Amino acid sequence: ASTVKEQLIEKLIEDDENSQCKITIVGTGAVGMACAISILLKDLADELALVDVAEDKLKGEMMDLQHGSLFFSTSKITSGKDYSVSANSRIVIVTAGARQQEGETRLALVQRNVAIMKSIIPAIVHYSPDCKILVVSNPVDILTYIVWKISGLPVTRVIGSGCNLDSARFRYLIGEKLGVHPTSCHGWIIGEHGDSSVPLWSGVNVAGVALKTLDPKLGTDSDKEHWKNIHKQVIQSAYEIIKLKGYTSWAIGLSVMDLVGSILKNLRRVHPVSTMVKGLYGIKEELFLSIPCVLGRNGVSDVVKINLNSEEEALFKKSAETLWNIQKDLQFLEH
Amino acid sequence: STVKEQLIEKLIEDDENSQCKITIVGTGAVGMACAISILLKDLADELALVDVAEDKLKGEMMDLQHGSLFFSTSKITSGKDYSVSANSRIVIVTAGARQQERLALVQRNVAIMKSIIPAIVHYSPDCKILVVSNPVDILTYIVWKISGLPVTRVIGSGCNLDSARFRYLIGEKLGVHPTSCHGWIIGEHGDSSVPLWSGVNVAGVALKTLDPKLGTDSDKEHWKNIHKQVIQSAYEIIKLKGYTSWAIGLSVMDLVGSILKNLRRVHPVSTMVKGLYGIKEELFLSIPCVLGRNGVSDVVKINLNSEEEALFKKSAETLWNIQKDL
Amino acid sequence: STVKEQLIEKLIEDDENSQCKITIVGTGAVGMACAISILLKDLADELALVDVAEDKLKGEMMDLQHGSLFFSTSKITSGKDYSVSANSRIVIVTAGARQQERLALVQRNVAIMKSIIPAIVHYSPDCKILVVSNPVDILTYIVWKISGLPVTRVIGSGCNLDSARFRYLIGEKLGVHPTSCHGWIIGEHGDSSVPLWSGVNVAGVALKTLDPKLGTDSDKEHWKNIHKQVIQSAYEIIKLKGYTSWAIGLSVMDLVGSILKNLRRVHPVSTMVKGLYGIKEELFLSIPCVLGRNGVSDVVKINLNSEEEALFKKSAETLWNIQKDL
Amino acid sequence: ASTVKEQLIEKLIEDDENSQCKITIVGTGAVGMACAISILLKDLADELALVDVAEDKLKGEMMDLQHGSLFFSTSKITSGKDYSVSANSRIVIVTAGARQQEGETRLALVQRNVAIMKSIIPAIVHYSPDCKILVVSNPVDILTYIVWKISGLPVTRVIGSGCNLDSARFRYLIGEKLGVHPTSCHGWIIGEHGDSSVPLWSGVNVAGVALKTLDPKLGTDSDKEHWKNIHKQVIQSAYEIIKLKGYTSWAIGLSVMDLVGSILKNLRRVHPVSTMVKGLYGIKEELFLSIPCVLGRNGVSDVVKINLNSEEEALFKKSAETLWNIQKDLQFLEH
Ligand SMILES: NC(=O)c1ccc[n+]([C@@H]2O[C@H](COP(=O)([O-])OP(=O)(O)OC[C@H]3O[C@@H](n4cnc5c(N)ncnc54)[C@H](O)[C@@H]3O)[C@@H](O)[C@H]2O)c1
Ligand SMILES: NC(=O)c1ccc[n+]([C@@H]2O[C@H](COP(=O)([O-])OP(=O)(O)OC[C@H]3O[C@@H](n4cnc5c(N)ncnc54)[C@H](O)[C@@H]3O)[C@@H](O)[C@H]2O)c1
Ligand SMILES: NC(=O)c1ccc[n+]([C@@H]2O[C@H](COP(=O)([O-])OP(=O)(O)OC[C@H]3O[C@@H](n4cnc5c(N)ncnc54)[C@H](O)[C@@H]3O)[C@@H](O)[C@H]2O)c1
Ligand SMILES: NC(=O)c1ccc[n+]([C@@H]2O[C@H](COP(=O)([O-])OP(=O)(O)OC[C@H]3O[C@@H](n4cnc5c(N)ncnc54)[C@H](O)[C@@H]3O)[C@@H](O)[C@H]2O)c1
Ligand SMILES: CCNC(=O)C(=O)O
Ligand SMILES: CCNC(=O)C(=O)O
Ligand SMILES: CCNC(=O)C(=O)O
Ligand SMILES: CCNC(=O)C(=O)O
Repeated sequence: ASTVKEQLIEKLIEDDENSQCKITIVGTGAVGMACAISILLKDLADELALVDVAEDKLKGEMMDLQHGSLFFSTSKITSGKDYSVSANSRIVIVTAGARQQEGETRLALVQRNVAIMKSIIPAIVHYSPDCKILVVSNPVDILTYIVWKISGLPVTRVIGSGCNLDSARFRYLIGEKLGVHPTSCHGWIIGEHGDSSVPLWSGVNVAGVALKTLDPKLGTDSDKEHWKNIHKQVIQSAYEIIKLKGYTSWAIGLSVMDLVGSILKNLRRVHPVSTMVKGLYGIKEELFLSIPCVLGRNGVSDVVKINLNSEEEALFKKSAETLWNIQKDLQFLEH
Repeated sequence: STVKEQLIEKLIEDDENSQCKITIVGTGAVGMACAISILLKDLADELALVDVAEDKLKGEMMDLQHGSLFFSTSKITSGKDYSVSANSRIVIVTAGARQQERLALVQRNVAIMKSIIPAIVHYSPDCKILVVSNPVDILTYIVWKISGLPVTRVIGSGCNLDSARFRYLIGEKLGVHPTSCHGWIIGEHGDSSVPLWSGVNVAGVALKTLDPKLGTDSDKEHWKNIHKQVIQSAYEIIKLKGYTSWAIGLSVMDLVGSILKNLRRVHPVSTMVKGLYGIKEELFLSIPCVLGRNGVSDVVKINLNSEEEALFKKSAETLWNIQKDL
Repeated sequence: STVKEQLIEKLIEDDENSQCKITIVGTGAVGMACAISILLKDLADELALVDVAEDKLKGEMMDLQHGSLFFSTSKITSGKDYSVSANSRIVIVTAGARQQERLALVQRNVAIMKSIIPAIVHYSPDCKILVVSNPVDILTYIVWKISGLPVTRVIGSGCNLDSARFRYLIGEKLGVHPTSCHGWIIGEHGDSSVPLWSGVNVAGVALKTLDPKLGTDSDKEHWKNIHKQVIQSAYEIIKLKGYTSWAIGLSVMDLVGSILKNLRRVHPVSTMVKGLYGIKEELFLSIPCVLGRNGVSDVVKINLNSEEEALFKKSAETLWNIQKDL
Repeated sequence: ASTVKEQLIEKLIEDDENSQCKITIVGTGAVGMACAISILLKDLADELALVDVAEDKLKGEMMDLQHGSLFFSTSKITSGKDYSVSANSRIVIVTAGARQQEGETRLALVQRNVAIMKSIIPAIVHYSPDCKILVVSNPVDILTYIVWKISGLPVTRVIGSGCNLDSARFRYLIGEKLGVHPTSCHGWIIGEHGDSSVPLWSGVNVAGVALKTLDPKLGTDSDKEHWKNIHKQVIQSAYEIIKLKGYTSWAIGLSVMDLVGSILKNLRRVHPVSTMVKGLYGIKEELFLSIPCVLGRNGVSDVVKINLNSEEEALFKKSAETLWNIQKDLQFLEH
């Protein structure tokens, strides 16, 4: 009855601070905050927690987000170097690490980001046992495997951002060619995210009309329309953005926001994300690559068995062998 | 081997543990107004509908499900048995007969609460119950005593809608969006609602500061008719259209959002006010409460002035004497 | 001096040039289902309602305006005179009697179009007209000839809703969200709709690839009953609830979004198909069109197979012979 | 009948490329793209055009946004150094320039950003004559004046982002103190954006309850609750974010997104933005400061006459004199 808060507000219950739709982002770099602002403007999280080892930059990014509290609906934004703020997250998004491509890349950086996951995954899983881990850092297909091993979590709950973006890039350029919104051009990229992704031209379609129906040479070099160069631009428009601005952040953030929605809302949408493919498309080793997956509140609940044709399945398996030896290429350093 | 078997390899058994479920009880005008508003704001992972009119309930539910491709709610269910309402975070009660705040009809809707509230709480023990049916301040009290739940988790839609009307009419008079015109209606949802001209303001400027007879009959601008309209707009609508659906659906959707997202926003909703403004009995009336994931976590203590407190305490007793008649 | 005069200094005269206005004609079940769906997706700066039922029209409009504080549309207006519909970018026609695709009732709704479409186009010369009333493929043609507008700017809601049902039922059978199950219904909105099992697919996998008798009576899985349901779901709903409102409102809101935001998405909507699939006369039927800020800017040329083309051309003639009867 | 597009799509009309809700952002730095991603995830624009003089960074930021096309609804994203892409914008957002505070700041940077506006405003106004210009670059109250003079546009159509963010910061910290969502704490900052802003404690309230009603010493030093230090933190939490992360981007972007919504949707909401205040609160010179303004499709249609008390009006007028001489401090360099 002396202070303003006491005079104006009668507390009836002690407020809960155990959110029930909570998101932690680990790594508040370009990709991390792109994820953050996108998750915030779509109101996909009750509480958003941020983790990083740059204690100063982490505190600054969090305050900047907080000062926008009036303009979105996430009611609690927190941060800290100790993973206790991670506690009881529905989804933990891992964005930490150096910037690099996949497949053909220097092991020093591949191993550096592997070291980062060894540091964080044990804690992340301790404080959020029932969470799904959504791996974004690159090489994404390899770190998702690494995380899954360290975490000891079910394979269904450890997911790589994979080719969700690749397919979005794919659908954007198809749309430009045809003059149609990407939401209406349908086309799938699978396998490795980045340099050696596999386009499945058999399925590229509009309104159910296979495009290779209209152009039997779609995706071959013989094609006089040069549709295959779309796939090469899918791959290299990424490289080009890095050249021109130095990194990629905006589209991946939207891609993560796409996946986070499907998981939390339990939509059971199909997305090309990285899951473990042993026992699928003739794969007999334990490795992670992108295939079409049904995504729900429990992570990957089902997967789609696209019947790959001989050319597609060959590249898929080649890429699978690539990652396999690189997964083997970290084990031999961790003697 | 089926298409599904050949197309889709099951990896885990999909859960029916909806982490953000909502049930609406009574799929009438107000019920499905709430339903569609909740659906287009993606505030629920699962939406369950319950009614005694089996045929209407199934038609409503199917009509909603056919629109699944245009919203994000993944599961819509219906049923006369309250098992389908299990594990809702919020149950919105809109069942009843169209009414106001004669007693034959008040008991008619009290009969309904006595038969639904037990099964509702049984299947969703941690839920919040948002009472919309009228008399809302009465039935919220009835529902609370039936449920045996904490007082902070039974909430009447109350004067959220009253205040939304109050601000719309203040906005038209001033030429400003209702969001930027602030004003409060508390007490009864209905004919004895209490306007707080004390705090009616734009940009922090108390309006009565600029016209000190604001809200009196003396007033030359006659702002007190905006309150008369707050009350008579509802009656007018009911004469012209037959009922009220859209605004109250929106008001419910507003409250549901503060609760589920635990925003801790202040809304004028019906809670039990024993201990405030010299209220000595157990009755529910709208006052400014802080809404979060547990319902009312805090209430605001507005120091009602000479005349405001009078009608609030009158508004209060009107109800208390309607309640005691069993 | 008033509160407004003392509070607010006018700097310019506020314009009534709504740059994103929408009119709904016919504030019935379907009319106001469209209305609330448009309002909660913030697709219109101004929403205008027109009807012959003055009293209902004013009650509906007021009930919407009282919710102004919960959505972003700044102005809601009504009126029996079509002047209030002036300068809409889209006019959605939902007026008429509940019907199907007897002729006494078809002429009944044609009587309506003849009396509204002239005033509509007069006041909104650059608008798109989205026809929802049934028979939709018929009335879209009627409206087009009355309006004198380009064919690309008169559009029937058509089989957007049909296809949304098609995908919902394919999704329940497979356990996948309707957005990820792709399938197309074209031709008549109603009983003679044509399913294109050719292109029904998930993740690009043609479903008939996995079960080559997909969509036949021979089929052991009996997928052809999902199409029967697409048609009979509507009838079922009408028997149980009395009418259909929510899904079609959502489908209209989907189309309105592609148009206003000029997204160039492909929807199966009713356009005039003279020249395609050997259609020789002027009739409207649903096929995949690209929707943008001018309505239909492009149409997709699906090479209908042996049997599909047959029923589409049959579906087509059914209508042409209903039209010629004045 | 040979190519896929010809075979699959029959063009009936030539597609329009004259958007009718278009936004140009000038300056694709931290603030510019924060604005961009926020405008995109709220679907406030049919078309979004980007302008900058860093041709490479501009091209990269635009492609990155484009690759997310599948996840939002803005159907055309464009960029270019030539202001023809600005053409027929409803709103042009100016985010270009060096980073600096207001009032007490080095003239070399104030003049540098003044030079930038001289370069762009003539073109911007040539290609979008009926547009509103929303000025974000700092010092914001001075550049908004500068822009308005150069543009020759009506005063109602040239708006500074001003204290919309300041008030959001203000409402966020009030909310923390009281444990209430900022949307429900109401409190206004006006005048200079940044170092010398004026808090109006007379109006700070919850549910219509003035807080100084409950604490007559609210906002004085004598206050045992030290509510005034909230205002000092409003001011210096900005400084602190710059120290910790190097700049501010996220909250201002959300603040601009707030204002863009009110303008395009013609909401007629009241926001504290910078308009020209000559003839208001005793001001007799031509200068720009933030007061509560009604914002609609035509810019500032009305303004609110808060009756400032003697202490408030004194600081408002002092700050007004500050900007006045600095507006005079650029004229004497532009001999
Ligand atoms: N999957 C995709 O499609 C995709 C797309 C773009 C980028 N990425 C990638 O993911 C990463 C992010 O790129 P950025 O541009 O955001 O990087 P960035 O340099 O901007 O910073 C990311 C953060 O990682 C943090 N970090 C390092 N060790 C940590 C630890 N032990 N705990 C917590 N945080 C730690 C750093 O402090 C740093 O702030 C890169 O590997 C990049 O290649 C992937
Ligand atoms: N608080 C407010 O601001 C506000 C505003 C408007 C209306 N309302 C009111 O709330 C209610 C809704 O009115 P309506 O317009 O929806 O009426 P309505 O007749 O259209 O439908 C209400 C439904 O309740 C159902 N019902 C009755 N007993 C039931 C039971 N035991 N279990 C399940 N369902 C049952 C009926 O089958 C009916 O469909 C009325 O009491 C009305 O006065 C309140
Ligand atoms: N295309 C589809 O997918 C689809 C789906 C469902 C229903 N519909 C249909 O569209 C219409 C809507 O049905 P409802 O359920 O809305 O019926 P309803 O009776 O509830 O209301 C329709 C309104 O039209 C009005 N009206 C009649 N003549 C008018 C005129 N000259 N000017 C203005 N208003 C006029 C009436 O006053 C009435 O309120 C029906 O024809 C129905 O069959 C189409
Ligand atoms: N009003 C507020 O509340 C507020 C808040 C934060 C920052 N800001 C400010 O606004 C600016 C943006 O800060 P940043 O962090 O985004 O800067 P930044 O360094 O990230 O880059 C902004 C862009 O300005 C561009 N530019 C320079 N000359 C140009 C010209 N002639 N035409 C087009 N573009 C040109 C540059 O190329 C640069 O990319 C700074 O002045 C900063 O202080 C204001
Ligand atoms: C740097 C690795 N990431 C990419 O190449 C991408 O943006 O897809
Ligand atoms: C049934 C009574 N309802 C009302 O008065 C209202 O809609 O506010
Ligand atoms: C009035 C007929 N309507 C329908 O069949 C439908 O709703 O699809
Ligand atoms: C650098 C100038 N801008 C600020 O201080 C702010 O973020 O308000």
